[PDB]
Amino acid sequence: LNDDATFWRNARHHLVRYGGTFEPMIIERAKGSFVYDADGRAILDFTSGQMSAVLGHCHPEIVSVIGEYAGKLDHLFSGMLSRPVVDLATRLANITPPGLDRALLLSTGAESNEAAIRMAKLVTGKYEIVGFAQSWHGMTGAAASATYSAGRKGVGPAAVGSFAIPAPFTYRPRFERNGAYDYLAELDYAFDLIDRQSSGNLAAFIAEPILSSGGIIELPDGYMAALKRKCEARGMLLILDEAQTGVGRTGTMFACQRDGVTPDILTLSKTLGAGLPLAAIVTSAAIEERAHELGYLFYTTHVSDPLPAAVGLRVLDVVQRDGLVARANVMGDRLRRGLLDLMERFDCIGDVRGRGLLLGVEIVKDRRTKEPADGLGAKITRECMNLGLSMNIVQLPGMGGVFRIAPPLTVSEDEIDLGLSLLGQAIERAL
Amino acid sequence: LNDDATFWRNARHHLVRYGGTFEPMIIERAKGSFVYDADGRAILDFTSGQMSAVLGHCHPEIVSVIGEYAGKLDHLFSGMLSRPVVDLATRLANITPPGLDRALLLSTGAESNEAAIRMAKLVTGKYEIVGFAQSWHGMTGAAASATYSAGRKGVGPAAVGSFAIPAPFTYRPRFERNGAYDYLAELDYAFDLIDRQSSGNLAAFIAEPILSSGGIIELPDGYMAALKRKCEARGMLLILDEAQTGVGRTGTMFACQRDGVTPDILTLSKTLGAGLPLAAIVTSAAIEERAHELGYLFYTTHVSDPLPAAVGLRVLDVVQRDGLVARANVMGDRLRRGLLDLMERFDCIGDVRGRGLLLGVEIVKDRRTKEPADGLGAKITRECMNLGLSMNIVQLPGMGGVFRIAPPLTVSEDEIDLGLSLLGQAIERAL
Amino acid sequence: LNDDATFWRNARHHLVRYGGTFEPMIIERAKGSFVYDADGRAILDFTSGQMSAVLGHCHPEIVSVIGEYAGKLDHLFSGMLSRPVVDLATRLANITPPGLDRALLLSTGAESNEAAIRMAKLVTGKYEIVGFAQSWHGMTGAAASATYSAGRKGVGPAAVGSFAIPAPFTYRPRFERNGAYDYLAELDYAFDLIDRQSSGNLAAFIAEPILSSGGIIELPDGYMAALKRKCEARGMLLILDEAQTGVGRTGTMFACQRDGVTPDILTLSKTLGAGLPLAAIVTSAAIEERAHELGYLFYTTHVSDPLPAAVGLRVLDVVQRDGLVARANVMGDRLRRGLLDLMERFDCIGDVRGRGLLLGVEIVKDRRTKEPADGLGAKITRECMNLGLSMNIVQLPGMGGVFRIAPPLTVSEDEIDLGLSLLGQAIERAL
Amino acid sequence: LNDDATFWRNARHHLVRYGGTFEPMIIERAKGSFVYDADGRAILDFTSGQMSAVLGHCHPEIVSVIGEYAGKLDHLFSGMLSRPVVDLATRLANITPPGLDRALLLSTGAESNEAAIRMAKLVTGKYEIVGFAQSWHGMTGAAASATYSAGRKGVGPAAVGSFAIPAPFTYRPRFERNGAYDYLAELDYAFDLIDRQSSGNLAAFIAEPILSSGGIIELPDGYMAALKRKCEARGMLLILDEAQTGVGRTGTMFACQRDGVTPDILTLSKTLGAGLPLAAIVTSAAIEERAHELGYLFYTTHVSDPLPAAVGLRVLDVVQRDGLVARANVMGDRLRRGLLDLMERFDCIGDVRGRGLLLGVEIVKDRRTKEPADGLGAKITRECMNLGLSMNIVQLPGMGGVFRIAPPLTVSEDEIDLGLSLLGQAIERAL
Ligand SMILES: *Cc1c(COP(=O)(O)O)cnc(C)c1O
Ligand SMILES: *Cc1c(COP(=O)(O)O)cnc(C)c1O
Ligand SMILES: *Cc1c(COP(=O)(O)O)cnc(C)c1O
Ligand SMILES: *Cc1c(COP(=O)(O)O)cnc(C)c1O
Ligand SMILES: [Rb+]
Ligand SMILES: [Rb+]
Ligand SMILES: [Rb+]
Ligand SMILES: [Rb+]
Ligand SMILES: [Rb+]
Ligand SMILES: [Rb+]
Ligand SMILES: [Rb+]
Ligand SMILES: [Rb+]
Repeated sequence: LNDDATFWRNARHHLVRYGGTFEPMIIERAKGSFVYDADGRAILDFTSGQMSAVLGHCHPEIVSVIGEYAGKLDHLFSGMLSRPVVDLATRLANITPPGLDRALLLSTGAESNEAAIRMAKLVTGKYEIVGFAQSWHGMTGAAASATYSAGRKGVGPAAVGSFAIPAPFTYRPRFERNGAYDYLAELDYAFDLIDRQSSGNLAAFIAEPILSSGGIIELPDGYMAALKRKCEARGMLLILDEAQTGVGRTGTMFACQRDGVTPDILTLSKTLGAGLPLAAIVTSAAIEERAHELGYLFYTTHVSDPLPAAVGLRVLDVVQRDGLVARANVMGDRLRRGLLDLMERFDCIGDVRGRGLLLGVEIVKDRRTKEPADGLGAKITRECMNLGLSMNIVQLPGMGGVFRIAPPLTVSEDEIDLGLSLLGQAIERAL
Repeated sequence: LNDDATFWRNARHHLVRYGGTFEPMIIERAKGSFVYDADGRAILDFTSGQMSAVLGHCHPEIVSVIGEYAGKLDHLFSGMLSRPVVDLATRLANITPPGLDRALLLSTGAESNEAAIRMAKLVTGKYEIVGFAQSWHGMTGAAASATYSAGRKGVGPAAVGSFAIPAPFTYRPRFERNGAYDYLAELDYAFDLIDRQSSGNLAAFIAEPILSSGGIIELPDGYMAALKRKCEARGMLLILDEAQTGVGRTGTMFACQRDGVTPDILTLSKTLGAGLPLAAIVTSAAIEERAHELGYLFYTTHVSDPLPAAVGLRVLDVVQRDGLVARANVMGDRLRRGLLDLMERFDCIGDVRGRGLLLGVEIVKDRRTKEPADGLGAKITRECMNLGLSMNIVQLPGMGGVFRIAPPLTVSEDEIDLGLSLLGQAIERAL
Repeated sequence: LNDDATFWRNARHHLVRYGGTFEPMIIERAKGSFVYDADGRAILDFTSGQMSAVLGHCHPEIVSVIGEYAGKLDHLFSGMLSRPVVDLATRLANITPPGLDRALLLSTGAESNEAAIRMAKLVTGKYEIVGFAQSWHGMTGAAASATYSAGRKGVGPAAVGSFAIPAPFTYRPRFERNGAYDYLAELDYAFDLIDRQSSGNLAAFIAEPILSSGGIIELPDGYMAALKRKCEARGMLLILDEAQTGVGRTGTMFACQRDGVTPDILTLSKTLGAGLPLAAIVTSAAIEERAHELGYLFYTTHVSDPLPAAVGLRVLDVVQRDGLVARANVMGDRLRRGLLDLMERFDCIGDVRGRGLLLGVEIVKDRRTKEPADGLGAKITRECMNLGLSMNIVQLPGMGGVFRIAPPLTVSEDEIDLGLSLLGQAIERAL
Repeated sequence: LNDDATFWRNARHHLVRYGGTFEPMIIERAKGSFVYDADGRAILDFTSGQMSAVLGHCHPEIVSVIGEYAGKLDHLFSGMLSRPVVDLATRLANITPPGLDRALLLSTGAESNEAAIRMAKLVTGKYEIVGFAQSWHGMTGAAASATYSAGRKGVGPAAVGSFAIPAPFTYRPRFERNGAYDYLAELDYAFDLIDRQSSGNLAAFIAEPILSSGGIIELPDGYMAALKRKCEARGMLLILDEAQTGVGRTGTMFACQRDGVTPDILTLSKTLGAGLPLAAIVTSAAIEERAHELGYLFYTTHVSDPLPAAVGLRVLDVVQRDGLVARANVMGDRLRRGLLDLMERFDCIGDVRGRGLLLGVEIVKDRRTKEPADGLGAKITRECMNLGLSMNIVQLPGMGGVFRIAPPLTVSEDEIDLGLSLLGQAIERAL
């Protein structure tokens, strides 16, 4: 049983609580799209873990690679270069758009956003950062100052020069220009305000192409392009955080490829590592050159470490061969349609959005009012669990709870249909 | 050859420069205390990589463990608990001193210091942090605000409430109380100043037991104890950063065990992972309880991930069995004596300090004046390389260049004597 | 002549330039609504100096009072109390609304706003201040951090916790709620944003009832009342800056009396001193009590100084007897109608707003587009001068230049008609 | 009686408490070196009010001048120039040292320091300010961030970039260089620390030549000169706050004349106004030129106002003719010797320091230990009052209470001897 009293004793006495609440089970092993409890029960992993397991759990190629390297090249002194590093950096250069040339290999998502934000502050000579009011960029220092979806209170003052703008949200429009939702004019209205408060030191803007934690909020048409143009006019860099969206998850290698807007700095994470701690920043030669002349510094213990780099190369080799970026669109369409059927069935589902395998279902009390369904989401989530479907819900102010759906890129037709079922039952039994 | 033009082409075109300068070689494989270039040449790794490879490179047990886990349990959703995590947390509870009860498993050194600093700001209700003027705590946001050895200019303003005090330095004493170096009175003098600038929100103090980047600066006798008492009187927490010192490196499990002063939060990193990206924070139940009631949040992608935790448990199992903490003292004494012989031989060596396998040699122009030897250090370092000894030098203002010596805990008698030789030759041929 | 070369020599060699540009004349003497140059030429003072000379220049009663006191009671030690001080404090208590009980007598406008902002930060235990994006609160430290109409760039970072919201502007509406300008919904939209960025330390809001520097922008109907309610809900104080509006200028003793919303702290200045350096803050006993228990401190050289207090009492005695608050409405209506006639005559006049003797004329290229008239304003201002009418124009982004009209409360029917003429001629001859 | 119950009622109900405690008396009139209560009792004003009444109270020339101007030229629009202003600016240029060329006329002490600090931040392009740990520069925003003697807690965070250094204190030496108090080495030690924390944006240093609030702490020999040199090396401006020291009070026009070190910006206040609200900043043409090109702005209601300027010119004309700067040295020597006699008599007096008519007596328990006399100071102060001597005591941490003695420059031989007596009696009757 998952009930092992010694286990839970030790967990209650020696683990620090960092947010949420531990599942009441012991994960014993994982494979593909499933995780197994102590009882042998398979739970269908519909969130790719913490939105990272792009190739699923324990993908045979990742196992080989970790193998070949653990006993060959593990960790090196920060100044020593090695093959996996140079190959990964190069590979990233070729698959990202033209304009993205040099990478820096690191460990976490927030570490990558910090490195990005520090290079832009160096390069520009300024320090003000702007982000969306429902963003998620990390727990560490600067990543946490541009984060607005959560953890903003009780921990002291934020970094100086921190500003936020509202994210364009179609589901629940708020800004209106002559009859309809004018997200571009909201953008201009927002920027006018920033401009009025800036002390003259705008340095960059970080943006998620799709706000994950913020409730799977997809940036509307023509938005990025217009955002990039606001940055251009002020001398600001545009950092795109593709931590949940890069590596095929939305039907393109990088979400920035859809819109056709290449950022100044692109940050990768979750999906790059496929479950491991790997991360990177990709930038243009021009910026890198400039950062180098001014003395840019981002030295860590794990920057350029063989193992991880080696893993990341494989992730990309697999994605490439197996053409998982296309699977993402196909499977992605399969999951979406089903979701919409569910919607036909139940009034609680108020919206289904996202792209490829990065979908979002917004639970609501009633479509007309579009009133948030208080605790119905927790029910659904509890029910899912009992049936063996691991989901995740995010809940923000003025919104209904949103389920984040992000199955592996390697999900099967069956697994998809399965989850779609469990989801149905859980919802049925929850009202 | 290490000369492979395609390699270097790609490295020159696609890598971001983050500090220092890449070695002009290609590391092909690593094992034990050596790294091998493209030519098959073995370079004796006298810095344990980036001061992490406590068990050396590719330690057979670490290879097994990475193996058993890559294909079993890799990465899980942040709320799911698993065995390696609970066992590691528990193990840490038992080996750290009484008073340290609950841990939080993470990925990097700076991530761990951030989590520590955020919990202290939560717990206390304040935000001012004090650190040494020659500290190294990380590149990320808050870790970078308490860092003073480097990267402090050109990247904007630091976090609000940042203060520093001078570290006690015996080698080059500066504060004098009636005839001699009064480090305790320096401490009091320093704290009076802080107290005069504080806005009334002192929350914590981060301190390295031995300042690594700051030139292997060991905190003198009775210092910690007195520091802890300054914190106690003001309501401040004491966070000890044992990133380079924990896990036996100085002859004790944790350096804090020597002085007999248990901190409020203890942070681990480099040596915990033994080369991998693992890190943690260890705290008292009382603080954890309190942080939990106030809503403490430190959610990342890799917090509580099977693989890494699993690795870390092994590191500690090995250390424990092979009694590497004692080897550290024995080998540690062997290296030290030799270093002192060198000192007899050459006038440039102005000081040899540190503890166990975490030694420091301070190059100087002449013992009397104790004048820093300008670029002689670079010579020595260049010469070492040619002979196959990988060393590392740090150079700060008002100091001579300091070689950081930190061979693996598994170093042999031979390897030690060998390095000691190469070191001699390199120094001989450099003047 | 005003041309005196020795004069201008000395002025060019020894005066620091602080903004704008010195008039090319020497004011030799002043009386009533006029100032006289070196040539004896009378210039009709249509701005009451720097919007302060509520009783005009050299009002016989102010001359007596300054007389009786200069040789009797001048300046005292900050702890010594005297009659003029206690009487002024009391008088202010009786004429301000119920709820405003205790005053603090000071010297300048920005000094008063600082004292207000520091008491609110003390009282609340927080530090975030919110103000309008086109506000003017002063040059000193905190007053300057809540100022947004100007001087915001090139002088370093602003105080931490500084935020701004757009002021409701009817002339050039920007926020739209279903067909029309919804200033209340703009308010809510604005506050949602603040709420999203706050670190949980909102302490107060400073607001001008009518934004003077911001282009005579009158806060629309039901606005204050709704603003006060936003503050109430968050635990924030409301500080009203009646520096240009208090003391009858808008047809009420205090502008806050119109709306019927009493602030938490009310700040007075310009009009209180009638040209001298006097200022004050008026607060509720409850807040004062509380500030006192927590150790509130605002000690200056001139706090509670006989002379000034004495002057201020007279200003108020005169206003009261001569019923200048009513004259303000009557004369105020006379000036307004004329202004509107002008408007009929010339297309450049795009709007005439304000209240009582605190009017604003917005120069524009053409009513339809409502395009700002580039430099036509400077013409008009130059022409006025030549004809002997002293005016003042403010020009902000996205607006046309606005003439601030604020003649003394003692202005005559004739003087008004006169100015109205000169104004006509100047405008006629300027296009 | 001073007891008038209506008075005290009104004072208890309508005055805001700003620090200290009101004297329990009603000052009815003042003249020369005395203030008179309601009972007609003359109290000898030994603090020149709030250290401002350099010519005493109600000096016949100041009365004429206030007279000639109140009914002639009072307050003008900020862009209009007038004679008293240009003459005052010029006069200041001629009497200050070579190198100080252009002035800006304002109202208060803290307003002047703000204007100074904002010009240095503009001119340099940086924002860090350094001051002494026992300084007093004002209550307003930036003046308050460089103030360290008091009001530093409970009102939120200070301005970013605020640092302090210890003031050189001979009475209670703390830094020691080989046997003795090495204030210059303290200076260097201090600056090394600043340098280690600076983010690379040091802009200026504000310093009082003699720390008044800090306990009449005179900057030791060769100090200023060395301070100025520390600023020179870093690109920092030196602002001297001569608010209590300028205008002859220490035996020179300006204290900076003693040391022979001309500052970059000199700030005047208290003594310039002689009791009124006048203040100014004096700077070099080079800085002014530069500030002007970059858009320097310091526009207030009272900048360049006839009345005050007019007063200030007279203050200086009187000082000049009556040769009060010399009287200051003569009377100054008379008061000092007497003080020292007192010292012979009573063991409580532990030190008598200062210069000219700006003296300080440090009450202590016993000369050997130099232990601060707890509440003996309050006794002495209470006793003085009863005898009719108005004194003032400041009390800081680690110090004994210090009496600030600063009689008018016009004090008579008799008045001096008188005070010296009362002082004796008060001290006698207090132990
Ligand atoms: C997960 C995530 C991060 C941070 O990654 P970590 O590994 O947790 O530091 C940053 N940004 C976004 C948008 C993320 O989704
Ligand atoms: C290496 C180090 C760190 C940071 O570890 P990273 O993995 O680089 O983030 C922090 N503190 C000390 C004292 C270190 O030596
Ligand atoms: C003029 C003014 C002030 C400042 O008064 P000063 O005497 O210049 O410091 C502050 N607020 C408003 C709204 C003003 O119009
Ligand atoms: C009194 C004083 C001030 C401030 O003058 P205020 O008129 O109170 O603003 C500033 N600095 C020093 C050194 C002072 O003594
Ligand atoms: Rb590395
Ligand atoms: Rb590219
Ligand atoms: Rb995890
Ligand atoms: Rb323990
Ligand atoms: Rb006073
Ligand atoms: Rb009232
Ligand atoms: Rb003026
Ligand atoms: Rb001069």
